[PDB]
Amino acid sequence: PKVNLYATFRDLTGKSQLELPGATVGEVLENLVRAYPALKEELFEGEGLAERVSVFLEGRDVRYLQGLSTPLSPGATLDLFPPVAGGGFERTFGAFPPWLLERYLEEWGGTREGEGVYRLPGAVVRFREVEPLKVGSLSIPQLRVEVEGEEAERWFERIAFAASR
Amino acid sequence: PKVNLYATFRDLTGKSQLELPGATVGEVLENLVRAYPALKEELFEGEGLAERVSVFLEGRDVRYLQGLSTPLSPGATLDLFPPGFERTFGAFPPWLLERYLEEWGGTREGEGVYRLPGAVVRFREVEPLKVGSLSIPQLRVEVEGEEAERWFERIAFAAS
Ligand SMILES: [Cl-]
Ligand SMILES: [Cl-]
Repeated sequence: PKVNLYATFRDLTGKSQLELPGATVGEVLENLVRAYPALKEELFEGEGLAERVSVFLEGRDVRYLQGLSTPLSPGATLDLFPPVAGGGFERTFGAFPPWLLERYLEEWGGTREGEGVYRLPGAVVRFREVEPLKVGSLSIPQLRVEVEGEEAERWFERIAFAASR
Repeated sequence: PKVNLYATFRDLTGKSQLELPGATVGEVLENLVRAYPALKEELFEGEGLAERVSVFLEGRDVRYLQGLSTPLSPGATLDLFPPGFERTFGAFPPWLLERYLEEWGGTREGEGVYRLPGAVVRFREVEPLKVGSLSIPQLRVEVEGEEAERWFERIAFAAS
C-alpha cells in the first residue's frame, strides 16, 4: 500500500510518499516505523495508535472503520497526519472533473468565491485542471486540489472520500 | 484502479500494468477499451461482459461476485486474462505460501516446487527492495499448467 506523509511526518522523514507491504492498516504502519523509526514516538502510544494522530484510508478515518485491523488491498493509499492544526495540503486527482468536485462542494454548503475557489467551514478549496495523463489512446484529466485553513485536514480528506466514489 | 495484463493483453499493449479510473469493474474495463480500442470485442459483448475473457479482483473471479457491477476502491487491482504467469510478491513468506499450497492439496516435489491439480508452482526469493531502513523480501512466484490462471489467482488472493 501507499503511505502519504503530511506535515511533521514529512519533515521528520524527508519523504512525502512511501510504498510499504501489509494486508491491514496495522501491518502497514508497523512496517512504516521499521523503515522510519523516527516516526514511532509520534505514531504509536503503547501498542495502539497515538490518540492525536489521524490515519485515513481512501479518505476515510480508519478509526471509524476497523482501526489498525482494517484490511486493505495492495494498491490502497493511506494518508497520515500528526496532531490536527491549521495548514495547507494538496493532491492531484485523476478523472475527477471540476464540475463533479463543485457538486460535492456545493452539497457540503461551500460558497463559490471564484472559478475554482470555494469556501467551506474552516477551509478554502482551490482547484484547477492540469495536464491530462495519457494511457494509450485515453487522455485522463488531472485535477490539482489545494485545501488550506484551520480545518484543511478534514475537508482535504472529505474530498479524497468523494473522489473515491 | 490498477489493471494487470497477461499473455495476449500484455504483448499487444506492450504494458504489464495500467492505472485506470473507475468505481466498478465495468467502468474500469470501459476506460481500458478507451485506452486500447482493439480490446473492445475481446472484453465486451455489447454492453455486457465477454465470455472468453477472465477478470479477477484481488484474486477473485468477478463472475462469482457482481460481474461488471462489482464495486471497486481506488486501490483495487484487477488481473485480466485473454482466452505461464508470474508475479513477485513483497513480504509474502515462503512458509506461508507453502502452508496454503498444502492446504489446497498441494504436493512438495522439491525446493520451491509444488504440484497442484492442474498446475506446477515454482517460487524463489529474489533481491529484496529497500525502503528507508527496511528490507522488503521479494518472492518470485511462477505458475504453469492447465489451470495456471486459476491457481496463480488463488495465490494472489492468499498474498493479499
Ligand atoms: Cl485501532
Ligand atoms: Cl482447496
